[PDB]
Amino acid sequence: IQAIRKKVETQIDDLQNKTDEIAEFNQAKVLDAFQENKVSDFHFHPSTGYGYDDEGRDTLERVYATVFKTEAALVRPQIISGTHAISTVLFGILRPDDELLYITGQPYDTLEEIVGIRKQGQGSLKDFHIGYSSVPLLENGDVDFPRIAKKMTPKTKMIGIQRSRGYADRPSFTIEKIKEMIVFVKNINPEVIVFVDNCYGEFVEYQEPPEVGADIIAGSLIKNPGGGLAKTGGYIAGKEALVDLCGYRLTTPGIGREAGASLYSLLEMYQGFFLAPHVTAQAIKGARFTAAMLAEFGVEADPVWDAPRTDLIQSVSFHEKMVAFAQAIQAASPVNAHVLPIGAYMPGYEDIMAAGTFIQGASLELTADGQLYVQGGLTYEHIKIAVTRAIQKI
Amino acid sequence: IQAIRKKVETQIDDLQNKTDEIAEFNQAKVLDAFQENKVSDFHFHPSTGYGYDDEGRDTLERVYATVFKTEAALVRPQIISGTHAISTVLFGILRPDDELLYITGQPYDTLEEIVGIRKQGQGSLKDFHIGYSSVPLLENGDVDFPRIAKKMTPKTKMIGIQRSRGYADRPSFTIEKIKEMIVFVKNINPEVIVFVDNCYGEFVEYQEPPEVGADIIAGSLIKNPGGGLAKTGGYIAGKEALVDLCGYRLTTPGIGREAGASLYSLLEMYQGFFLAPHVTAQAIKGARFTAAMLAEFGVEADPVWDAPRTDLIQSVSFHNKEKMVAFAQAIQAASPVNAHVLPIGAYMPGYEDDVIMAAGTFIQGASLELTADGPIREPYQLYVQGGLTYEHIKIAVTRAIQKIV
Amino acid sequence: IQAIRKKVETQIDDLQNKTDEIAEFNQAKVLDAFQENKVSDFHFHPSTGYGYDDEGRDTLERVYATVFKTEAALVRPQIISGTHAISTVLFGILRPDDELLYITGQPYDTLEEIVGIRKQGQGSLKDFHIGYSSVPLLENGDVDFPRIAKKMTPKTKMIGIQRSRGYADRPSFTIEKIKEMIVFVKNINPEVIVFVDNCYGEFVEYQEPPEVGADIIAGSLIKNPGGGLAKTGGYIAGKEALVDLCGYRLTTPGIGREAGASLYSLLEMYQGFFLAPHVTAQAIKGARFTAAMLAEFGVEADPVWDAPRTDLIQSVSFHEKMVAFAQAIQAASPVNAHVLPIGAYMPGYEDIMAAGTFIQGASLELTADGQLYVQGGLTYEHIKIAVTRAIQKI
Amino acid sequence: IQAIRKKVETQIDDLQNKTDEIAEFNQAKVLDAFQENKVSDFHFHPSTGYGYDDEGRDTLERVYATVFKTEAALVRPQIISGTHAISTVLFGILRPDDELLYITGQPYDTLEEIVGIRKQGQGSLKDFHIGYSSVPLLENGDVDFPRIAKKMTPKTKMIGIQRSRGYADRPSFTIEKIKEMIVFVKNINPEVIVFVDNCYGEFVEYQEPPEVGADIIAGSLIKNPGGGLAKTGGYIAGKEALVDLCGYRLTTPGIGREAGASLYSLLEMYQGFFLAPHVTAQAIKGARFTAAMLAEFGVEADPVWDAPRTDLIQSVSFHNKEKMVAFAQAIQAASPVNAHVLPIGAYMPGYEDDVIMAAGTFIQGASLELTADGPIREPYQLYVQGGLTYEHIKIAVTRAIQKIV
Repeated sequence: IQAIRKKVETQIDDLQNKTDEIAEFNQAKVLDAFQENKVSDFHFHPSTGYGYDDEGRDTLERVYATVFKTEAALVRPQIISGTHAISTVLFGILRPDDELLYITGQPYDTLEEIVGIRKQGQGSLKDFHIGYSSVPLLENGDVDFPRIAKKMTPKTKMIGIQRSRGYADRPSFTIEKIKEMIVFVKNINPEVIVFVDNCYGEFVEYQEPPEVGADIIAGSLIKNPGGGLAKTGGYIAGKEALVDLCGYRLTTPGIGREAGASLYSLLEMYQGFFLAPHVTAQAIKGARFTAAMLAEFGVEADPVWDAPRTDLIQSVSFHEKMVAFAQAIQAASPVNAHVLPIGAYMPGYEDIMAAGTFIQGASLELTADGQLYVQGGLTYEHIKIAVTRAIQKI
Repeated sequence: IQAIRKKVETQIDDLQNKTDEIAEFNQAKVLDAFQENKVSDFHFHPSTGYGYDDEGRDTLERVYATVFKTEAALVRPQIISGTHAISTVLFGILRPDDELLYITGQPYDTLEEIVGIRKQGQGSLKDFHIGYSSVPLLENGDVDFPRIAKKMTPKTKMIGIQRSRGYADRPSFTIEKIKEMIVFVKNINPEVIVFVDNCYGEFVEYQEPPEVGADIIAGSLIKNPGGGLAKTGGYIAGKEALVDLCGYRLTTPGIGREAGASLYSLLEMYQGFFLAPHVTAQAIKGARFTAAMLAEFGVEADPVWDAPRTDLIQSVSFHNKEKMVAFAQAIQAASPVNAHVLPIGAYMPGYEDDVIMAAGTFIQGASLELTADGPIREPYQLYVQGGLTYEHIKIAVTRAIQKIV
Repeated sequence: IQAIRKKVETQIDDLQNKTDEIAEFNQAKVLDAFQENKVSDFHFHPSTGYGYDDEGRDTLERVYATVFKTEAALVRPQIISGTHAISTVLFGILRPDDELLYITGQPYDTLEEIVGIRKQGQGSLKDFHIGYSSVPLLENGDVDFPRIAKKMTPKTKMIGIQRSRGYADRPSFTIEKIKEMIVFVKNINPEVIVFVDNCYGEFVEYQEPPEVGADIIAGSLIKNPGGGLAKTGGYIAGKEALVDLCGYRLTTPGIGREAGASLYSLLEMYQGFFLAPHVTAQAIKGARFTAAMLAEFGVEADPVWDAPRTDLIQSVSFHEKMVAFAQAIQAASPVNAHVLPIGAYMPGYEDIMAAGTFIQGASLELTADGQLYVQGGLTYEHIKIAVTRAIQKI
Repeated sequence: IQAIRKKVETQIDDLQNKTDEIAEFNQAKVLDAFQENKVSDFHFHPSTGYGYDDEGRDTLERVYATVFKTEAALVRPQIISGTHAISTVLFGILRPDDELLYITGQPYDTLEEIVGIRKQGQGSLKDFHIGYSSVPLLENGDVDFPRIAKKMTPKTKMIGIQRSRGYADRPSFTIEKIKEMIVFVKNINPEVIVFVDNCYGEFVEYQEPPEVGADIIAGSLIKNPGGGLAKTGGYIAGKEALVDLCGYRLTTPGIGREAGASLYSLLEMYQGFFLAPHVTAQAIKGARFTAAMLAEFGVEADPVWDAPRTDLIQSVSFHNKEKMVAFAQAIQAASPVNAHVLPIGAYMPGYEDDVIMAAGTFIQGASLELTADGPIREPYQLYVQGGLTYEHIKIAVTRAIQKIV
């Protein structure tokens, strides 16, 4: 009903305005990154073959490095997903006898395969004699500092930090919480490399992990940083020598990041990055609206409408009952709205994905998969319409 | 200053909210047009060669027709600009001895060569013995209804209506005003064809001209309906019989709109149209912000922040050349592309005065993106409009003000 | 059988070598056109929006103008076919009360609609008070000079000449024959504009029509000049003022040829044009092979294996009997070889098209439509394989 | 002179005909692989995002697998060069404590950093405790069979075979020679994996290495199999189990080859592969023409015009720096792109001597197109090879000869 919406929208308005203040601040950050890097229409021209001397590619990378406050970045179609970006960081820096310690609990399913927990013999970190372990989180979702200290050894080269919750039933970690865990691990071993899986958190806060001490980060271009325009990809941002090592893994030793034809992907990647702060804000404002609206009809939601926000994720715990709502999201989507989803094989996961989008699997666009994790939306308007209609079914 | 912004943003907030209500209504309209036409990822596939049976292309046109409430539409990368879409409408429908009557005064100057009022032998309406004349507007900007009646004759096949003011010193015409003039010309001749140049007006109001009686409309995809994503293009929407004639002009007679490969443009056109209501709202909210901000520093704004809105146009008159040029430059300096390439007064072919143009955009000449331009002459009126995000506009305009205040 | 092929290939070899001499000469013509125009990788960059100052587009046009020996050219995706290019020439130059006289008989069907013979009221030349008539050919296929003289009036602004036969049962006109008719009409009225529909004839001979006196020519990019790489389009080449008039028709008066975004079509158009002489040669050598092979099994063919060649067209008069051969060509094609064609609606024609190609409707690729008109083939090898298999069925 | 050309072209004509017989056989092989896999225009459609269930991509790979007579293949724009395809094969299959043995002598220098013989800590085979060594060739260029037997051990998981000579002073290895060495290593260990770097050898002979026993091969799409149309890419073909491991290395473990959007590259890859046998023949016929022409003017050619051919490589040794540099320049001057940008001896990272490179091509670094390069030092050997048409090669080489004779 309209009445409820006037009530709910009035209620969340001061928090929507704060989100718009962050949006403006992050629009300026990015706008100034383009200015500092002298972005020109010349930087959108395609490169072919080996891709040597592609200034457009190099300049996009420098723009990302400036926004994320890192010395360098790798932003390319050659990186095919968020997972491939993350995996490029792990094999790029880790060597036989090194250990990787995930301090934020067990990471999202697909990493289980990359590290070697599942799918042994396929070229995982274990297959190359690189160790891995994770530190379970406490009952309330905080990290376990004394156990973290106990599991760091002289062979611990890297500390992994997953910012966003994914499907975990724990809260996503805010920048401040990440800073706290970074100060802790660096106190114990100042030479340990801190890596943050940053997916879904780009532009949600004023800061990103490198400025609070992360050495290297990675993420997906079909989420926040793509602005809904990047057709594929991932990014890596961090210290120069670490990005160089990622590049030798992405291509080959000797060559590295100097090669890789950009083809026709530059314009959209630049434009998308420029739009990212604003589109991320739409997703966050829609998340708050969704959280608030679902709460009105009794549905459990997490984070609640007035909770701190660090990423795009919004869960809505029905705990079948949800079927009419996830399918309802697809039905309020622009693409394949008539193709009602169901449970099926999702490559890299052992276990109803609403994905009526312009780009296959992109999730900065309105999506719903599950307690349905209902995130994204390129416009605040689309999210309000879709959620209002989905609720009006359930 | 941030304090002045606090005042202006709170002052204009009720109207920014009204704009967002329109954006949601227009987002739903488009979202439901996609769903009615069963848009699938199958419709983004490229076509090569002749482009026959390109379902993606034909579906996009049906989506446009549904949103605009017309029987048909022609939306193609082959239409190279808004002007090319309008000219296609004019030559597609008009034949020797027919007369076209523009009732909203003299149209934007590039239609001059198309109708035959400037240059000779280039293949204008005059070269093909098609007549043209415009009815001047009354001193306050309203149409002159008695003269409209006087100038309509049995040879009048088409009535032209330019919605947006462009550079003309007159208010843009709201849907309500456009409905008024449609009712008037239809009462004189129910079979006269009414055409509305709809550029910059798309999604600014709840309605478009066809639903208030317009027979056919045209526009540019590098403005409102492109959503900032369309790289080129134009659209034509209206009665099927008329759209078919437009198609024979755009390609050739016989074949018409059945032909035309889409190549790689479908995705951006669909996505751009879906984002159009929202992006248009950003442009409108930034215009109101520019109008209210500039008024606080004693600079004349037209339209004023609380005026009704039907298109994206927004000007500020500085009455000082140095301030106009510095503001324009400051807009370029606050744009994402070529921000380091500051404009100056340049010679424009055909005009006696220099023009200044801030256009640091992703797409060349695209105007749903933030731009600033105007002729260097009294009253030193700069058109500061467009913007893909309300954020970019606020940042750019706040900085531009800091340069000249 | 292999034996027959050794016999037939030996027989046509001196004529295949002559075709390769023309190919080399035309490869040099084009190579030197690129050199004279300083073609650089900079000329392949995409333009967006209005397309103003697109040097890549302008340079491609100048390269075509140099190859065809004309002052200027219009080569763009904005021209959607050979017919649209031809029609742009007719409406571009003709005005009310002018007459167009086709001296090579009735042109290909679709032009009937453009001129106004069929489809009246759709914006044809007649609808804009431009007259048209054609001069029938003599029983043997030669033009009728005394009748041509009789039908030229003081209102005749343009003389149309269709080089290729199309579906007509007459021979295609060689450059020499075209020169003869040009000298004749210019003797009668030196101010008459000569226009040649040049489709299928590009690079088949040492010369093109402008060098023998044609004022303006037009053709299709999905035939000879595209090299099999152009995804769509047409071209117009001729005197500067005439090309300017074509441009005002293609876009609008005032603007003209200075506008029209190139998007991603430049690289393929350049590369295709560079490959055109060589690919055209493959098509001609395959035509000769086909003509020779069909004659071995008694099938009437025209032109015969040893006839003069001016275009890619090869007819093979069975006069049902042909069904197993046109469908046989599709079945020896790389794309949709399993989709056996049949008779159906061909937009712009009132009356079994084999079109298993990379580009929809492209005919520099091996195609067969009908007396089956069997032309094209991007490689001489493909044509030999396809024809040998098609014959082995019939 | 035209007279010398008359002599050379008639002299080499029987062999040019042999090359064309191979081209027709190879054109039929590919044409039948398209037909076996039911290639439709549906397979050229772009995929975005994750690229899951991209039938166009999966079908192209099946087409490659059919042509190469392997169980599977990986052909992707994500493979950025031939070197990247080979490295993907090496890291995809090798694990700590395994040893790779190159039996055709020291491979092309960029594999040095990949195996760990140059540079440290970049993530080479050595950094992951994978062993490597090469068996030098006998003085005449044949492989050293006794040493091959000696160096193979229980740790030897893979045998490397570089078909093309590259810049090495030794003949390229024909399919027949490659079969000989495969039989030899398989007789020592039937389970040893045989890998063949197949670059420049595609469609030059009737067979490829897998059908003579090679377990897996790799190459570059900007060489032979690209047909001059592929803008970037690499391919890997071989046993399914091995191709799967390569896929996990190229993307990530678990996911592997199921992921990777094709974007806009499918059409050119299919069309390029279809044209590959024919374009390769142009390159081979031009090489023979260059070899015979240069021999007539007293310039040493290697290979000679009547030598067997297994790859596109062709060199001419001038024994004079000025002639080598002028010839190379003349090749640039006779190329379609950047013909006005003449090369000179340049510094190449890692090498002590200057290198000269004529590369006026449509695609950057593409070598199925006509190029000319070599180190500036005795015996002043220039590699003049590739060419999309036999016509371009004849024109360019005839002109280059006129500059130095």
